[PDB]
Amino acid sequence: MASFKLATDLPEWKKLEETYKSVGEKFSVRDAFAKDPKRFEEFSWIYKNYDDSKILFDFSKNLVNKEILDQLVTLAKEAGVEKLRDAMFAGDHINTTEDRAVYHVALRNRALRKMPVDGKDTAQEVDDVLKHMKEFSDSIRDGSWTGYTGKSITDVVNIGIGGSDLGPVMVTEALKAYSKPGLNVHFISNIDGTHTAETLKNLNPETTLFLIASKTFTTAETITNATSAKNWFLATAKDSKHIAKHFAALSTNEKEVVAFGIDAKNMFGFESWVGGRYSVWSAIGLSVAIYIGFENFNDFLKGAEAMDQHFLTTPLENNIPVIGGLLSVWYNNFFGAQTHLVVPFDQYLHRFPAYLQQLSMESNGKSVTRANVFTNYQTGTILFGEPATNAQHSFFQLVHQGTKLIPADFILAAQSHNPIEKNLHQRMLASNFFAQSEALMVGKDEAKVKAEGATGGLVPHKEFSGNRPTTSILAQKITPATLGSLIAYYEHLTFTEGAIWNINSFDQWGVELGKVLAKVIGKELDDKKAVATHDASTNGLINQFKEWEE
Amino acid sequence: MASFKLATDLPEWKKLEETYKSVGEKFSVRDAFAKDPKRFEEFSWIYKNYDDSKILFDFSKNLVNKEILDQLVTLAKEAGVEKLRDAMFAGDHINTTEDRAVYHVALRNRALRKMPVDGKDTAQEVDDVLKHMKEFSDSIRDGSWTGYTGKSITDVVNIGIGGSDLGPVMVTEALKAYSKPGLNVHFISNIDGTHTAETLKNLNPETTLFLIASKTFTTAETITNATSAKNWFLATAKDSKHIAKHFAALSTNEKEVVAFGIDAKNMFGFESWVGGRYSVWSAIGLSVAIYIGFENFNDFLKGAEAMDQHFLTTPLENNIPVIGGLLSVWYNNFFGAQTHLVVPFDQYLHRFPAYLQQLSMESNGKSVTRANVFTNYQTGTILFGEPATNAQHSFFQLVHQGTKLIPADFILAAQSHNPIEKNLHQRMLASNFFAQSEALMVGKDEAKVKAEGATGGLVPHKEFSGNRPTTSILAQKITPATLGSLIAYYEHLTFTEGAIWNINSFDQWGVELGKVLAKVIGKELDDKKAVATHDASTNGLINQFKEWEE
Ligand SMILES: O=C(O)[C@@H](O)[C@H](O)[C@H](O)COP(=O)(O)O
Ligand SMILES: O=C(O)[C@@H](O)[C@H](O)[C@H](O)COP(=O)(O)O
Ligand SMILES: Oc1cccc2nccnc12
Ligand SMILES: Oc1cccc2nccnc12
Repeated sequence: MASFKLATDLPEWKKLEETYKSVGEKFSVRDAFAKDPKRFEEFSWIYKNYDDSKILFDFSKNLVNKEILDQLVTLAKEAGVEKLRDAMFAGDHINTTEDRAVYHVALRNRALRKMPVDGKDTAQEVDDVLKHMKEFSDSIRDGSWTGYTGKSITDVVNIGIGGSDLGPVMVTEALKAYSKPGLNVHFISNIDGTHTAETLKNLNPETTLFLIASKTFTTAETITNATSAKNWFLATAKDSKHIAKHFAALSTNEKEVVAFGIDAKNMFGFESWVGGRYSVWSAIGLSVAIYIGFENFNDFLKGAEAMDQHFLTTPLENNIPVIGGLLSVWYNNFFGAQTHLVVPFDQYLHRFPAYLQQLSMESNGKSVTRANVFTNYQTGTILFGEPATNAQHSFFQLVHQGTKLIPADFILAAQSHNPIEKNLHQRMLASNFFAQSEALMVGKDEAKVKAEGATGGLVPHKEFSGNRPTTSILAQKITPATLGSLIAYYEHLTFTEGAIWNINSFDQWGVELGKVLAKVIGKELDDKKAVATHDASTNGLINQFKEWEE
Repeated sequence: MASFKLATDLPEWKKLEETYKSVGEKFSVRDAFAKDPKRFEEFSWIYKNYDDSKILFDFSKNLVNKEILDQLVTLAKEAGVEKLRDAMFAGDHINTTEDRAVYHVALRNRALRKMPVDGKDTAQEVDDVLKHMKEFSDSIRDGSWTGYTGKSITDVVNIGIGGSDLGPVMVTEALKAYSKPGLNVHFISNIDGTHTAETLKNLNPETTLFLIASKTFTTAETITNATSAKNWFLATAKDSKHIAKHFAALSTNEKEVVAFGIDAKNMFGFESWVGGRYSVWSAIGLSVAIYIGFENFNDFLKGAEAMDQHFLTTPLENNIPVIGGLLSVWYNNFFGAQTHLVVPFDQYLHRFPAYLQQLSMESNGKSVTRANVFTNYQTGTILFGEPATNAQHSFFQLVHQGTKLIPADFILAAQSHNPIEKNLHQRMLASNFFAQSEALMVGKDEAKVKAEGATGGLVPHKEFSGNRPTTSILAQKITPATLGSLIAYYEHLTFTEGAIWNINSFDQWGVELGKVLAKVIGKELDDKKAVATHDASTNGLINQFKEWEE
């Protein structure tokens, strides 16, 4: 049960409202640096990973100072962020609406700490699945696992959707430098038949392995796609006895896996307390272990584990994911900014914003608190992004000169996996990282526009307000361990937001509804008869579709 | 000059604020359908393309009725949307801050109407470039254009960024069903050296053609990338005389093209009045013509041309892109919704939201009007999206149950290019399209949650408010012509927004700034000496980078 009903019941909330009016709304970052020669030192933190690599989190270009941050920390104390966090790590059923533990942190428990659910340690059970993943992925990679004609596997196709898709997509893209020629990964997720047809068109059934990724193993899109892949395989392989060399399952539901025709020996299990958007650390990450090797996957887990330990053991005022979450609340609930931009200065990380968009919005897009009352304030932000430098040429126009405050996170690795031309491209990339956050802060006033040659009516069009906030995250290199720590940072930032708003960050009743909505209309699409069973728009759309379909 | 200073000066603006308070804020779409048996007919429009194919635009699930729409149309009349539109089509220099015409509509003038800039018809100049594009792309596709060892071209690499990249990416993806096996397109855009290394890793210099896409032909990323591609080519080909068979340019700057070493015969030109985010219709679309054939590219242009004629000749109250733009203003400026979601129920269109994000946000992310005064109201929205059905499993949670109004456009084709399993996947895809917009409108109230079995505190967590607006766009098929009309719809929706806000939708002084910001810091990264020439954050980030770089 909750210790308070609404975030607005916390006494510091109205104090933050007063501080916003007096100090926050018109905050000058330029003035803040001028007033405080140690501002960069005070509002940046170096995170040290388990492997002694480092990530610099620089929050000093945000609309924040000592007073504001101190009050946000007080708000986090009043909200019981630490109590709820400790309950999560203790295995308590803090997913109240589904009565489930929330234990993705147990998936990366490589230290084998005691981490119990329902009073029973999970460490060995998690480790045993990882050992199965290591054995299987090693056998795919070294060629000892062969297809039905005796050939080594060359292509691995993950079939799944949502949390069973986007992690595998984003992480294999992000860590692609660690892959090897001749062993490729592909993804089928959309029910749109295009996804099946285009992905399989050049693949060989003899050398293709399918992973059917589904927590429930009942999702309509995934089972339908999996059946289509089975039909494609059997069109060449003919006999269903060959399925055991080409189909594995990543799931919690052994009975449904076996009923689908997959061998239980080829099932990689996980538990109900793994949320889909928190699941790439589990068996769902098997495509990652195959693509880059289990040891790299394990280093990825250990990076998450190190960030978990930072989040668990650090006082709030120096707790990096807490600080990021507090700033999000500040912008969302006091400035009224509805969005959060994440920009990787890194092409491999091109799907990182989409992954965070699921993690963040599906967790915190809620309107009811843990006291089971409706909110009277804003909850989850709309998260979006694209990689830089491309984004600088497109929607950065609005970030710089529009009418909306868009808090932004910029991410750069100091070292490239592809340092071509003795790092000529990498130095250019880096210079854009520094210069863009600098310009968003400093702006360009009327006098400077005039000095640069504009006169008359042109002048205001070329001005920049400045005081547009950024967070800069500088890693040494995007290794598996670094990426593990970066995802976990956003996981625990998301945790902090939800704890302050007092929402359940771990259910998703809108996604659960979506998975049962379509069946009724699907049955109506089995013929060409006009329908009148819905509202007039739904009827009109269905009936126009029936006139235009094949 | 401008006929008014600020949108809030238009008399209908304050009338719309009164209407918002009295009927808009608490608008019930359910009640609207119950009140009006003809609502679907009244708020849906069938667009007929030049080839007699059709697209249904259904706006009837929006928070709009006859009263509201009539007032928005009155606002558009007061704002002179029609006058500014007619000036655009007349070739007038409505891009006031750069003193340029805005004439992407002239690029798709396949009818060869008189369309003059500076009093000189552009029709034949545009047509001549298209003839060159047809001749060249035909020769690549039929194999008569051979590489320096006499082999036909198998791979075409577009090198460009922003407007010189995202159109080619999005459109070749969207129309991929029209490509041919053995002729593939690739894209290098990011300055990040990863993009060059990964794209070229498996390509053969003897069978690869490069298109250097750059309006100015001076952009830092593009020229640096083009030089790297030239170095890659010459590492195998050795002799620079061989560049003339492997490098072409898409540009307005012949002098810079020739100085780079590309022959003028291999230049495909366009004019200053083509904005990058409106440029895929020009020479910049050459990769599209090569990938799917010039005739398909021409049908794509003719679909845009037909939507141009709809926009130009239709009274405002039935003008489809105007209606979409008026609804955007209604949500942005009266409800205060900061975002606009676009969801293609179509895997080929997976990059369509990213393309629209550039088109929309770079056009309308402005704070100064055509009267050269600062706005006191919201301008450009934040546009985002991912394909369905994937999005239904992720951030649709927030769309359904969060605290933010997110106006959404759903797009579906009635016929698939990949109708596998006798359209089994396609019927499922379609049922999700209908059911999601239905559910966002109808919601699920307390009584229904209780009837479905929830009790006590669980009940509010499973409720859905409904009255969450959607626009449904149902095409017959995503053909080249249909895609042309769809992009042009969003171009002219974007036009309508900017005309009401009285901003210049056609400059981009923030992305122009970005292209000059990085050079100063780039010079500082030539050594490892600590820097103190910036604010303390920029200094600290640079100095930490110097310590951590290779
Ligand atoms: O976040 C979620 O819960 C969803 O995106 C699920 O991951 C998606 O619906 C797939 O569910 P399952 O893994 O049970 O097939
Ligand atoms: O929208 C824009 O103007 C930018 O995205 C440009 O397209 C980008 O900067 C590339 O410019 P250019 O085509 O001159 O190389
Ligand atoms: O039924 C199918 C299953 C898999 C792939 C396919 N590709 C083209 C056509 N049908 C297909
Ligand atoms: O300098 C280069 C140019 C192009 C491709 C490259 N790939 C790897 C390493 N260097 C490269």
